[PDB]
Amino acid sequence: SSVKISPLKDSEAFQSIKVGNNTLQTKIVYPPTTRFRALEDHTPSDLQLQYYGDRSTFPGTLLITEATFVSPQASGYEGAAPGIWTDKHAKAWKVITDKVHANGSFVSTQLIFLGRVADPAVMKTRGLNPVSASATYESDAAKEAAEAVGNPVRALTTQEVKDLVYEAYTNAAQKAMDAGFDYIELHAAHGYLLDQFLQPCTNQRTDEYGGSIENRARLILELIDHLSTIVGADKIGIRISPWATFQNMKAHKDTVHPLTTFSYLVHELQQRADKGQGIAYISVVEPRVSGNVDVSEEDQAGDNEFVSKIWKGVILKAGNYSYDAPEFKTLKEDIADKRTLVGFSRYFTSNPNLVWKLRDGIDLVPYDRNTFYSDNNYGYNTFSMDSEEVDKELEIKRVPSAIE
Amino acid sequence: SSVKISPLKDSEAFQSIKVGNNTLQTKIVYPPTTRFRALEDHTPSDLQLQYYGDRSTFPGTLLITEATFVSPQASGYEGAAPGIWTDKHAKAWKVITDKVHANGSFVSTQLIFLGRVADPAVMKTRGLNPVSASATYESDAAKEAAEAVGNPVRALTTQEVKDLVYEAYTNAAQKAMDAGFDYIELHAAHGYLLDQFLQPCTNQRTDEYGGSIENRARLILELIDHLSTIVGADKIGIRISPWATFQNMKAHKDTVHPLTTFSYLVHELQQRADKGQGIAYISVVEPRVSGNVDVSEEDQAGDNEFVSKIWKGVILKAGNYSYDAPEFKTLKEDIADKRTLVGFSRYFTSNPNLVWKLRDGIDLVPYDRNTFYSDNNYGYNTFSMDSEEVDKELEIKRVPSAIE
Ligand SMILES: Cc1cc2nc3c(=O)[nH]c(=O)nc-3n(C[C@H](O)[C@H](O)[C@H](O)COP(=O)(O)O)c2cc1C
Ligand SMILES: Cc1cc2nc3c(=O)[nH]c(=O)nc-3n(C[C@H](O)[C@H](O)[C@H](O)COP(=O)(O)O)c2cc1C
Ligand SMILES: NC(=O)c1cccnc1
Ligand SMILES: NC(=O)c1cccnc1
Ligand code: NA
Ligand code: NA
Ligand code: NA
Ligand code: NA
Ligand code: NA
Ligand code: NA
Ligand code: NA
Ligand code: NA
Repeated sequence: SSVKISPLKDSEAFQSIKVGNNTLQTKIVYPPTTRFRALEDHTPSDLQLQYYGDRSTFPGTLLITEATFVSPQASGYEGAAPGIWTDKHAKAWKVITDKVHANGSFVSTQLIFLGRVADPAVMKTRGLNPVSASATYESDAAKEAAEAVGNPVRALTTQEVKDLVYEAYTNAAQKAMDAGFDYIELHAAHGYLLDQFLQPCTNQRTDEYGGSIENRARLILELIDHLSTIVGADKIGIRISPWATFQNMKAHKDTVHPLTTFSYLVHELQQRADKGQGIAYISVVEPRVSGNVDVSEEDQAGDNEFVSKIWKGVILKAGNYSYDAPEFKTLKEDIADKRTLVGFSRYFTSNPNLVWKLRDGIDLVPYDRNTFYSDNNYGYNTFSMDSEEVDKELEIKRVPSAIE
Repeated sequence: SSVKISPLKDSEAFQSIKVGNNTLQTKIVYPPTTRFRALEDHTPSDLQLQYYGDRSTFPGTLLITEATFVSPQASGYEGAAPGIWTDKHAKAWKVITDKVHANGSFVSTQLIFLGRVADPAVMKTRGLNPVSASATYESDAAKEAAEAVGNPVRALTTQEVKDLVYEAYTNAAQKAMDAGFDYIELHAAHGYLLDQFLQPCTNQRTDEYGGSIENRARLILELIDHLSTIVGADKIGIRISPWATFQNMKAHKDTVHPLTTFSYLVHELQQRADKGQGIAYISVVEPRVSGNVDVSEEDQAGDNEFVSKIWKGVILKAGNYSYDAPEFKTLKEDIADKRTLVGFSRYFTSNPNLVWKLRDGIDLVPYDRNTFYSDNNYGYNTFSMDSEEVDKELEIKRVPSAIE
C-alpha cells in the first residue's frame, strides 16, 4: 500500500546542516542498503551507477553506500556485493561518486567485514577461514555448515587484529579516497565483525582486544584514531545498532547490557571530539528495527536517547520512520535538536526521488521485499522507469555489467 | 498581473552545469539588480543579507550581486549602492556570501565603475571629477549639471587607466576574494565605464586605449588578463549589452557597429579559452531589453547569435524571458545547447523563490517598479513575507542598518 504522507518542506528536514566538511541541504538520508547488484569480482556495476545517481537528485542529499568489503578476508556473501580494496574497485566507484557530486550531493561508503557469519564455502574458495574476535558461531546450523566443509571459524591472532588497522582498513580508506568518497563509515552494527568485537557474547579474547568493556572497544577506537590520521576525522562515520539481535547478538540478554557497551563507545568518541578530533557522524539504528527485521514495541528493550545525551555532534537515525505517517511526529521530534539526520532505507528502494516525495507530501510507492536481494535489474532500477515501459522479462535477465 | 507559467522541472533548466570551478543545479540565474538598500558608506546592510539569502534556497543557484563600486572614483549615485573597496565592505559581504553558501548556492559580484554618468555633485563631495575614456556627456542636461557645479567630466590620463588595472580593480578583486565571492563580473554593459571605453561614441582617445577597435578593447582585455592572474580565469565573468542604447550609447547607430565591437571582444576571449585561460562565463543582455527599458521587436537592430557562434563556453542570457510564457519557447531554445544560463531580474525582485516557482509552474507575483530604487524595506524584503503580516508603514520607515 502507498504510504500517505504530509509535506516536510517547511520542517527541519529541509534546513541545512554541516556534516564534517560538507553542508547537506536536506536531513533525509539514504542509509546503507545491501542489494547484491555488484559485479562478480565485486567491482561496482552499471546498474549501481544509475541506482545511486537516481537517488542524488535533490541537491545536497547524503547517500551512504551499501556495505562494501574492505578486503578479501572481509567478504563471505554468495550474492555479489561490492568491494573497495583494488584500484579497479576504486576507479569504478569513482564514476559513481562523480555522478552524485555532479548533482551537488554527497556520498559515504560503508566499510564492512563479515567475520563469523561469512559463508564457509565462499571463504574456502579464497583459501581463507571465516574469522572473528573469538571462534563462535551464529547458530548450530552455522557451525554445522562450516565444519562440514572443513572450514571452521577461527579467532584472529593479535597480529592479525593489528593487520586489520594497518593494512585492511588502511588500504580500504586509501581506496575510498581514490574513489572520491566524502566519508567512510565503519560498520559496527548488526552482528558483523566490529560488533562481534564490541560485545561479550562474541568476544572472549584474552589479549588486549578482549576481556573487558574497554578491551572489547579497543579495535574500534584504534580504527577511529588511525583512520582519523589518514583521511581526517571529518571524513569518518560509524554505525551501531545497540538493541539489535540480528545474526544472534544477545543485546540486552548479554552479560554486558548494550547501554553499557555503547555508552562507553559513544563517550570515548565525544572525548575525541572535545580534543578537536570529532568524527563526522554517529549512525544509530532505532529499536523499531533489528537488521532487516521490524521489532514490536513490546519486544523493544531500550532506546537511543543515551546517544543524544552523550554525543554532541551529528547523529543519523533510521528505522521505520514512516510508522506514524502521515504526520511524522516521531521524525519531527527526533530532528528538533537540529543536529539529527533521519534515514529511510526500504522506501528509498522503491522511491528513487524519496527526498522530493517527502518534501512535497507525495504518496510513497510500496517497496518490494521479493527483489531486495536478487541478482538482476528487475525491482532495482525499474522503479525509476514509468511502469508502462518496463519490459519485465528483459529486466529480470539484465544482470550487472561493467560501467561504460 | 500574475504571470501564468508551465513547469520547467523536466527541462534543461534543471540539469546541472559546470561554471568555472562550481556546478550549478539550475540554469535559472538572478542577474545583477541595483536596488539601493546598502548603507550610506556603501557597506552591505542587514536588508541585503536577507535579500540574497532569500533567493539562494534552491541549492546550486547562481546569484549575481547588484552593481558594486570598485572604488571611490567608481561611484556617483545619489542612492546608496554597495562597494567592495574596504575591509569593512568585504567583511559585511562575507556574511552574505556565507549565507548563500550555506544553502549550497553560489554568488558572483558585479564590479561597476560609473564613469561619465557619475553625479557631478556627488563626486564633488569626494573631491573627484566624473571621469571617462574621453570627456563626453550622456546629454546636454548632463553637461549642464556638471558645469553648473564646476565639476566637468574629464578623460582619464594614461597612467590613471593603468591605475584602474593595478590598483582599483586589483584591490576590488582582492576584497571580493576576502568576501568569499565565487566570481567577479566585469560590468562592460549599459553605457558605464567599460562600455564607454569599448565603443567609439564615448572613446576618442589618442593613446593606446583608443583610436581603433583593438585599442578601445585594450583596457577590458588587460583587466581580464590581469585579474585572471590574481583570482584565476575560472572566477571571472563579464557582462555586455551590444544592442543597448541605455545612457545614450549609439549602439547600431555608432561609427562602429556593435556586431564588430563585441564580436572582436568575444573572439579575443575565446582565444584565451583556447590557451587554457577561459573565463567562467559571458553574460549578455538580449535585445528585448536595454538597461531597464523594454525594446519593441521593431526597434531591435540585431541579436546575440554571434556570441554563441564565437564563444564555446558558458553564456548567461537575460531580458524579458517570460514574454512567451507560459510555454517559454524562447527560453527552451536558448538553453538547448546545454551551456546557456537564463536570468530573470525583474521577476526575481517580487519572487524570492523564483527558481522554485519556475520549476513547478507556480504563477509569478507581479513586480513593483515603484519600489525598485527606493531607500527602505517596503517592496524589498516584504515579498518574502505573507501579505497579511506586512506592516507597510513600519517597512517604509525601515532603512538599511548594519549587519548583526
Ligand atoms: C535490503 C536491505 C539491505 C540492507 N543493507 C544494509 C547494509 O548493507 N548495511 C547496514 O548497516 N544496514 C543495512 N540495512 C538496514 C537498513 O540500513 C535500515 O537501517 C533498516 O532497513 C531500517 O530502516 P527502514 O525502516 O527505513 O528500512 C539493510 C536493510 C534492508 C531491508
Ligand atoms: C531595478 C533594476 C536594476 C538593475 N540593476 C542592474 C545592475 O546593477 N547591473 C546590470 O548589469 N544590470 C542591471 N539591470 C538590468 C537587469 O539585470 C536585466 O538585464 C534586465 O532587467 C532584463 O531582465 P528582466 O527582463 O528579467 O528584468 C537592472 C534592471 C532593473 C529593472
Ligand atoms: N550489512 C547489514 O548491516 C545488513 C545487510 C542486510 C540486511 N540487514 C543488514
Ligand atoms: N548597473 C546597470 O547596468 C543598471 C542599473 C540600473 C538599471 N539598469 C541597469
Ligand atoms: Na541535478
Ligand atoms: Na548468513
Ligand atoms: Na547489534
Ligand atoms: Na534528536
Ligand atoms: Na537550504
Ligand atoms: Na544619471
Ligand atoms: Na550598451
Ligand atoms: Na543557446
